[PDB]
Amino acid sequence: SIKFELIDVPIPQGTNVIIGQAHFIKTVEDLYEALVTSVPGVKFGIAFCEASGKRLVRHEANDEELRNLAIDLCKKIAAGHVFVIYIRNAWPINVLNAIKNVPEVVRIFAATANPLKVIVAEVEPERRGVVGVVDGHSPLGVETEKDREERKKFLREVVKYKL
Amino acid sequence: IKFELIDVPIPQGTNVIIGQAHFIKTVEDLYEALVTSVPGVKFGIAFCEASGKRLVRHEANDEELRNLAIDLCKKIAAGHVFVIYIRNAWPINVLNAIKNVPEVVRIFAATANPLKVIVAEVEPERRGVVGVVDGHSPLGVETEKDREERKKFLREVVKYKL
Amino acid sequence: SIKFELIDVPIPQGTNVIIGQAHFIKTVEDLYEALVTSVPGVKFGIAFCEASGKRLVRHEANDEELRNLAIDLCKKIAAGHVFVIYIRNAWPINVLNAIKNVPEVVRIFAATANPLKVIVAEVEPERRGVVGVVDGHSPLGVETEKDREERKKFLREVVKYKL
Amino acid sequence: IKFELIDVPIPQGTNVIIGQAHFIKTVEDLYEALVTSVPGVKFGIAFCEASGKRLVRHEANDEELRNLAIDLCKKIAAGHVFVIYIRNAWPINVLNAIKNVPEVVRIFAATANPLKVIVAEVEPERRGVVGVVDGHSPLGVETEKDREERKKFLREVVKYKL
Amino acid sequence: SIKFELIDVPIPQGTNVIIGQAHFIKTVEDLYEALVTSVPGVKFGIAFCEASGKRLVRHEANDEELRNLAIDLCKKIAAGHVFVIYIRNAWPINVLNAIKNVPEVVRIFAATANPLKVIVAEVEPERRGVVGVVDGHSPLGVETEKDREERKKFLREVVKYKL
Amino acid sequence: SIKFELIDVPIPQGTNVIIGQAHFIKTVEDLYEALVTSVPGVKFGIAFCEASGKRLVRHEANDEELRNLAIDLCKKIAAGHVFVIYIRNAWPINVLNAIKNVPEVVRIFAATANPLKVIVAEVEPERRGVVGVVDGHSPLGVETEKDREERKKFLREVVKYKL
Ligand SMILES: Nc1ncnc2c1ncn2[C@@H]1O[C@H](COP(=O)(O)O)[C@@H](O)[C@H]1O
Ligand SMILES: Nc1ncnc2c1ncn2[C@@H]1O[C@H](COP(=O)(O)O)[C@@H](O)[C@H]1O
Ligand SMILES: Nc1ncnc2c1ncn2[C@@H]1O[C@H](COP(=O)(O)O)[C@@H](O)[C@H]1O
Ligand SMILES: Nc1ncnc2c1ncn2[C@@H]1O[C@H](COP(=O)(O)O)[C@@H](O)[C@H]1O
Ligand SMILES: Nc1ncnc2c1ncn2[C@@H]1O[C@H](COP(=O)(O)O)[C@@H](O)[C@H]1O
Ligand SMILES: Nc1ncnc2c1ncn2[C@@H]1O[C@H](COP(=O)(O)O)[C@@H](O)[C@H]1O
Repeated sequence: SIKFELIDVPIPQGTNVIIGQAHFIKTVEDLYEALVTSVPGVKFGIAFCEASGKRLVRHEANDEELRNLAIDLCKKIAAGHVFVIYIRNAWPINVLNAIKNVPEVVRIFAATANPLKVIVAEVEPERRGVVGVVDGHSPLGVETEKDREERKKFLREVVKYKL
Repeated sequence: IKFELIDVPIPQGTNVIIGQAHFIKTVEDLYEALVTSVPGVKFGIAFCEASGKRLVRHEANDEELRNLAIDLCKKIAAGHVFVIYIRNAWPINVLNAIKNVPEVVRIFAATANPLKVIVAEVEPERRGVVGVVDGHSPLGVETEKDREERKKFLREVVKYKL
Repeated sequence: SIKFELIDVPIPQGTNVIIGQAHFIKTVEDLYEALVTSVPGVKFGIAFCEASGKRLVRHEANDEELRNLAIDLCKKIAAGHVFVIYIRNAWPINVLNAIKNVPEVVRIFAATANPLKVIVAEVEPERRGVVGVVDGHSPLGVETEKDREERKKFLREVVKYKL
Repeated sequence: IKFELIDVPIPQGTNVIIGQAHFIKTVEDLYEALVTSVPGVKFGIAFCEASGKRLVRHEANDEELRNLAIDLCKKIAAGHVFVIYIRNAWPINVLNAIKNVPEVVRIFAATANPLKVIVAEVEPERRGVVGVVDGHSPLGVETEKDREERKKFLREVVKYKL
Repeated sequence: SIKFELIDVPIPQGTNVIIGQAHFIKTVEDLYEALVTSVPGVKFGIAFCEASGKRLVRHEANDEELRNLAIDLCKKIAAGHVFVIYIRNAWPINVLNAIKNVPEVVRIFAATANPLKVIVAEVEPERRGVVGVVDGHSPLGVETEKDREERKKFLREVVKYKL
Repeated sequence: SIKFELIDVPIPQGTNVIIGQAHFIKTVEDLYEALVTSVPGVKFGIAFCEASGKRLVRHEANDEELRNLAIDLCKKIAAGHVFVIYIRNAWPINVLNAIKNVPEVVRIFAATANPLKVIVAEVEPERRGVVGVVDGHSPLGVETEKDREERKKFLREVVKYKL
């Protein structure tokens, strides 16, 4: 029938993870390029589950810890055509549109540094796919106007992403 | 793992857009995407902050739509989900702008059809969207006559095609 | 309550399939145009599940084989606002970014020529949605340096997509 | 090489967008870009076919704007130039859609300011656009007070920013 | 002061030319990739005027005639950071959005198979820039409604780009 | 009638400049955001020639040197709706696609760190437009196979933008 499995995603402090689905072996080189040409100091590991042929986890990196995190999560999800990116010295918003526009990339499941689970379906031996993710925690309530003011201030005075 | 079905209310004249993003700036960037797309668009946006205070963050120029968006976020109750309700605009008027907001990771639905969201709860307070049910299944396959009728609809009625 | 079903996706040799979610009847015409204006000589079929009103599988094609493959998969998936595209004489990378930018298109579940299953949830009679896909097979191992050299060679000497 | 200046009329309530494209499908694709961007947009589009019959090709849902666009194409008289006049929409509502039309190669201007097009004629019937003059040169540099005033304009008046 | 020069662009039957401006040496590889990954049968030459360093016309191609056309036009325009693409077996609409989205690419001056001139300004020795182009001929008149019907028919029955 | 002027563009070592055309006052804020959200630690100045009303050079920056460079160039070009961006700690390729997709931006004339001139037409007092630019220098020759190997090596071993 269908077996659901939960995969916990380790996210060390200072990293962000991006998980998606693509196709074709060139994914690995195109994602390498999207990352290194987006932010000069970026440190990353990228791994991609080739789904046919030799069926290898394909990987590039300029940081060995991040390479191994990416590889290990691909091994655990173990679903054809999934890719995993771990990054330091850059935020997902710095690279996401580049990633969306890689022609091999078909969808992105998560971009986050929160506690994160991946929900995987195994339908037959060695046939697995991503069902969804659980990105952080459910809401505790609704923000107030003063909470709104606070987050506006955060964006303007702290991270300076807005004026 | 438990699955839950969330019914999505869609008042006449509105459309809903449901997706997933990350980072608090989501709500400001989605506000701008909408307001700069269509003059006179009316909307409510709500976004599930998934860490820290874990507050539903919201922007709107219509209070009915604000509160619909907030309600649905609370019902779905999945981290980093956003909901947009719109009036005086169609999803096609705004969707490419939304896709290109850097915080936005994925869109699950854009529609006015009867709609359900399928949510997985894996543990208390840890939920995610596993799909949507957008309207109903097919009743059959269109004929050449049906084709001619939808071609005329797009050219004579809504005038989106020549 | 919720029933999960598995739909097998036929893929004749020489074809690729792209499956996604959209909305609005204009989907069919816009995807037609996206395909035909991308690659001279592309052969395709496109079907879309209109999810209200007449609830007809809507379709366009320049190849009858591919039309019927697209229509048949839509009948089997049977989920509102899902679209299916079968292509010959073009690869998904040749058309995907065009498809992504169609304003009706909201998400793409798969683009592939691998063995492929679609996981569909039926929540009540006539109410179905796509939960995920199973694209090819789980990984057999992790790429070695030697395997990386072979992948690089393939991209440079065989398909000539990299220099 | 001779240079000519073409004055561009801009009626109150309109904006003009001038660029360069190629291939007859330009006009249909620009029509669709506009009509699917903003409900109730009013427009005229004209495009200079630069071979074959060399006819100005045009689409519109407003006759005043159609004819303005046609007139300007004739005055510029440069192969593969297009002109769009719009009402009930702003250029920012439609420009990204226009940029992404595959026939469109470049955009010279989007504005309601007084505007001139600079055209080079190299030989009879062989002309091209060499630039535009969009409004007037700067009178000075804004102060912090001026800054605060434009920030308030964008947040309190047009509400494009928070 | 400023010297204006007119460069005539040869366009052999069955080719199209794309002329633009970019920056950075990676332009040449990224444009190669944009072209070869857009249309399977595409034949092309691409040349780019490196504007500093060794200041070479940089080039890639899978067709030697087109390579030489591209190189020769770069030599004649002789303006820093200009690029030239000649293509067969594909139309500009098949590749243009990919080209626009190459991060090195800053503008496109022309995409056409019409009689074409490039207007170049030389301001000082070996300092040249593109002022504009003359793409085909000035209009002879305004199309009628029946002319409109004819071009609609062309798009629907002949090239089949619209329905 | 028409006077042509040549504006020299100062480019301190470590900076790049991007010059373009936009419209509407929101240009300044949207370009600010495009820059700051692209690369952590980017330093920039952005100036824009408001072309009606008060006709003020509008500006935003996180670095006073770069602000004044941007403002000064706008004063010298002195053409309505032109924008200038100077950046440190980021390359144009890191930000260009974001800039291209700002809805106010209509065209980009240059992105470079080379010697650069802007050609401005003055058609009457206070009425100026950008005609073109002269980005670096004319080519000295055509790339040999040996030169191509060196270019490839540079991209793979030095800047690591290609594999
Ligand atoms: N300054 C920032 N810039 C860009 N993205 C951020 C920033 N801070 C947090 N994020 C992203 O937004 C998510 C939620 O924010 P946080 O409140 O830090 O848990 C993080 O997991 C990051 O993926
Ligand atoms: N005129 C229109 N323009 C754009 N989108 C539309 C229009 N009419 C319907 N839609 C969208 O397409 C979906 C299906 O349409 P309907 O067949 O009218 O139920 C709706 O729920 C809307 O999201
Ligand atoms: N030469 C190619 N160009 C583009 N896409 C390809 C190519 N070869 C394979 N693919 C795609 O990548 C997927 C996996 O490749 P394969 O290893 O050939 O089974 C296929 O299912 C195709 O969708
Ligand atoms: N069937 C076509 N598909 C795509 N582009 C075309 C086609 N025919 C012509 N073009 C382009 O449109 C331009 C003008 O068309 P023509 O009427 O063939 O001179 C040509 O120079 C080509 O660049
Ligand atoms: N509210 C607005 N929304 C979008 N664009 C605008 C708006 N107001 C003015 N513009 C554009 O910006 C240009 C400069 O504005 P103004 O200062 O009002 O002359 C105009 O010619 C319009 O093209
Ligand atoms: N490492 C790099 N990454 C990105 N862009 C660069 C890099 N090096 C040079 N550039 C850009 O390409 C242009 C020409 O390069 P150069 O050969 O270094 O003078 C410069 O003016 C920069 O704008």
